[PDB]
Amino acid sequence: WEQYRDRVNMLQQERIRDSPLLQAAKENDLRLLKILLLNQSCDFQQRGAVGETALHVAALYDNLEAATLLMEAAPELAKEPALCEPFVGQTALHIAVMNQNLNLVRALLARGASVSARATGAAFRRSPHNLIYYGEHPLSFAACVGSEEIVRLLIEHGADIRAQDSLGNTVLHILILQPNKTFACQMYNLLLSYDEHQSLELVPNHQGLTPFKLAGVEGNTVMFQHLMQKRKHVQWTCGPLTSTLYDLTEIDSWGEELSFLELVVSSKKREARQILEQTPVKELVSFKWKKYGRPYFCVLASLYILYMICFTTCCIYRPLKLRDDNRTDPRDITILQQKLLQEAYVTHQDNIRLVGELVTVTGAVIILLLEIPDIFRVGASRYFGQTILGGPFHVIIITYASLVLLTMVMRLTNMNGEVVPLSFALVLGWCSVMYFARGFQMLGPFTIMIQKMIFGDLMRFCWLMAVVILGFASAFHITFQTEDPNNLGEFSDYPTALFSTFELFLTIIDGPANYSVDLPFMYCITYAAFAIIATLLMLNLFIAMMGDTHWRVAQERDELWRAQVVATTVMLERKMPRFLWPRSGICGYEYGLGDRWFLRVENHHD
Amino acid sequence: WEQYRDRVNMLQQERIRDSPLLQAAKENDLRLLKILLLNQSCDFQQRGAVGETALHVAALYDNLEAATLLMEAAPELAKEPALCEPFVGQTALHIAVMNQNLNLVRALLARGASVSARATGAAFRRSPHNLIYYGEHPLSFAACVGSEEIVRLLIEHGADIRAQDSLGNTVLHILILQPNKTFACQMYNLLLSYDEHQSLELVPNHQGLTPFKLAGVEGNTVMFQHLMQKRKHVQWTCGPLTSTLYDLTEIDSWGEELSFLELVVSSKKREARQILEQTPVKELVSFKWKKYGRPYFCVLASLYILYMICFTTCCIYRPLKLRDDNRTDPRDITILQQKLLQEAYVTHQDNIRLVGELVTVTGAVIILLLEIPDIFRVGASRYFGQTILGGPFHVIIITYASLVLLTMVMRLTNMNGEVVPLSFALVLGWCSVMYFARGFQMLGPFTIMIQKMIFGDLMRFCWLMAVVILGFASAFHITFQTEDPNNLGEFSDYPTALFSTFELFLTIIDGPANYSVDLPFMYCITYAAFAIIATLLMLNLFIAMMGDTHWRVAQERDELWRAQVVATTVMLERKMPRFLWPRSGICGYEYGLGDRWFLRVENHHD
Repeated sequence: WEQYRDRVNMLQQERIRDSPLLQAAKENDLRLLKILLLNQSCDFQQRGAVGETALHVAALYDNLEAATLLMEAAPELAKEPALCEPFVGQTALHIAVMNQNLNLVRALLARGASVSARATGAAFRRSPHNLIYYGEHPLSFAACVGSEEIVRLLIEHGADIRAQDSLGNTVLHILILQPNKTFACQMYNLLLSYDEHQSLELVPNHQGLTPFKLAGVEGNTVMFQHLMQKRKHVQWTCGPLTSTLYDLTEIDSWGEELSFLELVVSSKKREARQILEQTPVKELVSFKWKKYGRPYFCVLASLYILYMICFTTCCIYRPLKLRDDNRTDPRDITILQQKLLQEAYVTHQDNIRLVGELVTVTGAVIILLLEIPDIFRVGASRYFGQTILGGPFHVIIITYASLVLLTMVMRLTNMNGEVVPLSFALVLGWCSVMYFARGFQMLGPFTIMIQKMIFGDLMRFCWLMAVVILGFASAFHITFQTEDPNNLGEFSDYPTALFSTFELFLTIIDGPANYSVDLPFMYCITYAAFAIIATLLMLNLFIAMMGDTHWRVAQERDELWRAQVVATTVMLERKMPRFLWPRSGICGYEYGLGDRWFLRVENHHD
Repeated sequence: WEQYRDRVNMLQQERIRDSPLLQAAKENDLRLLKILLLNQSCDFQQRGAVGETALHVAALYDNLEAATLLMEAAPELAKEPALCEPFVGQTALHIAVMNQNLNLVRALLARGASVSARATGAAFRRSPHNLIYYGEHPLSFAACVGSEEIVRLLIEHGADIRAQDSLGNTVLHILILQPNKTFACQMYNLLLSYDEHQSLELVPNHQGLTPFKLAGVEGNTVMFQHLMQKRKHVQWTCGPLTSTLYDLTEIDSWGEELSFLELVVSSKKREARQILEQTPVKELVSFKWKKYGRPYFCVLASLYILYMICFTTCCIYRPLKLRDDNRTDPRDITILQQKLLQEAYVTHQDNIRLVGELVTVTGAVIILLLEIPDIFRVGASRYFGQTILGGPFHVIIITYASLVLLTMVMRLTNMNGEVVPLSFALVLGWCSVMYFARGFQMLGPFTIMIQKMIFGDLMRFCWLMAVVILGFASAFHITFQTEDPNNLGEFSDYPTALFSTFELFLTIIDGPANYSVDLPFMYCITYAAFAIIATLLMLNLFIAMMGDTHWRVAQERDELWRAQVVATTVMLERKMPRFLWPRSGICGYEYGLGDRWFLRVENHHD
């Protein structure tokens, strides 16, 4: 894993220093190389621990002259890769081009090594174990290290540009994946300069992503504006303001089932939610949200609110009747029970309840057919994970629909205890209305601040809170086991002691003090300790830390809501029919440009 | 102490100005020195108040010509130290080298004073009274003042480097203790340049610290990185990333009973918790914590949680029986008493309680044998002081174990009132579960946030709060001494008035308002004053004060938890057996480097 690389690197260094040829290639001592290399006793074809040649060692430590002597000693020697597990296809050309040694690449290609060497090594993988992902080809290595002249020399000697390595990446896919994008613009332009006849910008991965879509997924906004310098047309400039015409061929993506915007808004990266703020995308999703996204989202919110008002008033009236058996036990105070299904629906008002039951079952099943293909369309961690797609809202919507269908099963089969899934369904369903709060600037950042504090501060407070409740509830229950439960009914046995200590943590119920009887002194001492620790400190320390993280996380949740309205926009027009959602953008067929469906913006630059 | 130095300095200045020779050496008047010292009536061997020579006075005020004039008049004055209490061995060479007077040191060593002068004076001590700790030798003075050429002159005239003063420090120990580390790197290299055959880097103090260990203790991260430049080996570089090989001979410290990391994490200094974030230490303690520290810490947390669930369960079920005597006193609610040991264990369920009581007794004694050698291993203020080592958690763990054994003594000897050590043991034991919250990023900084508010803001609020409770409880008790206790049972006598005013401070219990009777008006007036002052202002000012403290202290508790996980890691593998904890790092014996047990890192610098 991580110590296997350490072990194989130490074996590599040990096999370098044990061999005289490999250590002499490392040390760049030319005369001792001449002494051991003029004799025929030494073996030119000699492996290291990773299967490396001594030429790989000489290219590893920037030894130009040692590489020239082992090249003139054997001209076949450059055409040999390492053949062990970390470097399955690494050649001396790859090591020579990663170090940006021009004369070594010149002499090594003069000897005639393959430029199409395809290194299927574990170190050259897109993995968290590896520090870089520079490629599996020498041209990908040359572009990712940032050298123009070595790229031109590699194109001059073979090395076709359309070379797809593992995970489907070409060199244009993998220029975007690198950081430090200052020199990557000119490298992208240089590699598009030799692309002269399908184009190279449209080849997909094994994931299926376009380099445009890979720039959208990875959040590389510098490559995104570099791609939109070449996908825009400036219509006119009139003094301080200009009008220009962007192309929505690759952003809107009509014919493709996996659109660009869905791959942007459902990425695992911390960025790519700031690429929605860029000049082609911001105006498009603003027009798409204000023209159609906000009115259909508001009428969907109103329909869901009216449906769950109907479900709530369908919960308020229930088939409840008087208990047939009288109560023979004190402390038992139930007077009504759930009546049977044979006596449930006989009146007109029970028929008005029954049609509301049919409405809420129909609503639950159309929720399930809306959501379960969305569960199966993406990953399960991809659907329930991000708050951008409303993942916690998705799982409570799924839980609410399953609890309503469980209530349907319990009603028809006449099982008692319907109040427990009805109350769970009421809480989770009315908290599912909070999903529709993202469409408003007033309610959206507030709602995701609530969910992000639920994930961050609420759990970390509730662990230590449950620690304090467990300890002080154990003390409160063992202070009154010797005492009368009829004077203080709280802390009578351990579950109500735990619940009572939980309520006195939050200062909800009153402090237990029956002043007409003699309470224990140790209850006063440990209640003073509980009041200093829990009520005085822990609640106010919770307020202090959540304000302290509120002022830090406020900007992040503002831009998170700004990405969330885009995710809400592109969640629609996939589920809704296309006669509700016309194709956004100015159509180019009416003006003779060839059905590319452009979008015009006007900006004031002076 | 501090005014004794003022007194001896004023006596020194008075004895300078009273003597004509000392004042003439101070004033640098050469001619008046020639008339006074050409005559034989004056005394060359003449003391000040601190036993100083007039040559010491001439060296004190950078008087070169006067000092050389007393050299040519009397050459024996250079070989003479001050012999009084603040300067027991200070010579003219020490004063000459602290002022960086090169020609004065040249002339004074040309006359032949000792370079091995060893000043056992109170001013040259590592003490808070003294401003600097420059040494007790002239070469330590030359190193700490930062002059290369006087160091080379002192090596040129005697003055071996291996000279240990009081506290066992050599020169390389004492370069690290100085601030302003810009010039101390080249001074360190210059003093290692003449170290050519045990090495000078390995001589300890009287405390036993290595200079590497002294840099680890003092938090001198500049000297730490300078030392790790010279104990590392760069294995290779390949383009943007390089792999290098640090040595863990002095960091891991196998054979030594006082390890480097324990001396780092258990220091009194505010820094050296930032020296754990350096390049060889961060990867080592991260591998040590993720590979072994987190799983055994999690299973220790689970074992402690299950043990104290067992202890809580043995607390809930107790040998309790009905009272033999009936209640002849109202306000008394005691219905049960704890039964005798002869009748305590006769059922099956009492045997299940008894085996769990044996489990918690053996748990308490293995807590005591784990903790009491850790109390005796370090200082008692060292063990219970820092929150890095979990000192408050250590003292509440000690108190919990002693209370459980006290409960064992009270159970066997049948003393009443077991609810007092059982309730304190339950509260302190379940709050000792918070010690295991430091192993998680979600719970650790929150837990030490709680302890830092307990030490800082809770005590400073509770002093002023207990002042308000005392005053308003005195007012509330003297507003209702003339009134009926049966209508308001609170404020009946003074302890329940104090407790009731304590609860009304925290807004836990309701405001005392019996609306069916005529309450006094002055209770309403002083309750309005109490509600404005305590409930409205003081509680919310406590919220505001810990918010204002939290935004300043959040970064400090982040790095405090980052040091705390290292202290948790190195607390383990000393207590746990070595078959649970293998030796961390890449072993050098398998690769022929001489069992130095290195550690390899790979870093991306470009």
